[PDB]
Amino acid sequence: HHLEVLFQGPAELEHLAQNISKSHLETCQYLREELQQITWQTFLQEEIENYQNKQREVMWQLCAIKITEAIQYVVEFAKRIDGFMELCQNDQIVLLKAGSLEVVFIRMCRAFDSQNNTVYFDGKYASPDVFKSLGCEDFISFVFEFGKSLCSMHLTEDEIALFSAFVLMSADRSWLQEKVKIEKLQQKIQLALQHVLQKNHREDGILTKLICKVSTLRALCGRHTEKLMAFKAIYPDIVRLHFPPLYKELF
Ligand SMILES: CC(C)CCC[C@@H](C)[C@H]1CC[C@H]2[C@@H]3CC=C4C[C@@H](O)CC[C@]4(C)[C@H]3CC[C@]12C
Repeated sequence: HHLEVLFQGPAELEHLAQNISKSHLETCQYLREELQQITWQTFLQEEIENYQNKQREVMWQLCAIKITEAIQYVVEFAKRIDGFMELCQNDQIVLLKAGSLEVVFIRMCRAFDSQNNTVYFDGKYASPDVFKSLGCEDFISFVFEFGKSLCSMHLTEDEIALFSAFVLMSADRSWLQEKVKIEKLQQKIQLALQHVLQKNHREDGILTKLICKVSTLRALCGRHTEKLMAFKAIYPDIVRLHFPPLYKELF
């Protein structure tokens, strides 16, 4: 009893860390190790040429399909975050609309080869050149730069899990009803994230460097929306008839 009391604090942090870490583990398609083992499998020059030969709307539709697949996993992750299912549906939707793609871009660092500037896409590791047909060179550059930036931190799976849960449970999203409840949940997550970070590298104070990225994510995801809207303006029927419904619902 007395021992249990002496441990209650750190125990709680560890319990929350382990819970989120498990949820992350169980909602990623591949193990970190599996992705790392195949970074050499880049697209062949002919394959790259084939993607570049695709028409803008074709490449867009493909990217939307693949993003949506990743988002599905993120939705499963969200469902497992304690507190998330207790929120009103309105807030669950607001949080997912804003944060699902943020988590996708965080998860990207696991499937990103920083040394070679490539990302796991459609079966193999893709350089920026693979995405030329989108007509979004600056955005693609931004994505890969973010990949490199986040990779530079050498985040563990648990760190990614907790950081993902942190940006998802953001109390400052527009239009939230239960801001105070969400804020309290995020605070608890931040403490567990800090707990997990200084367990590996008390060499620095990277928590702030991590939270610094929070702003970049928002900008990156903001750009994605802006571009999707411009694309939709030009190809309304492609979006209506050929884009994944979940993607349309979210964005
Ligand atoms: C204008 C928009 C649609 C262009 C988006 C193009 C690129 C950046 C998108 C298309 C498909 C996306 C990938 C789809 C699936 C995954 C698997 C997930 O476990 C980590 C992120 C990762 C690897 C995504 C990273 C970003 C990605 C490669």
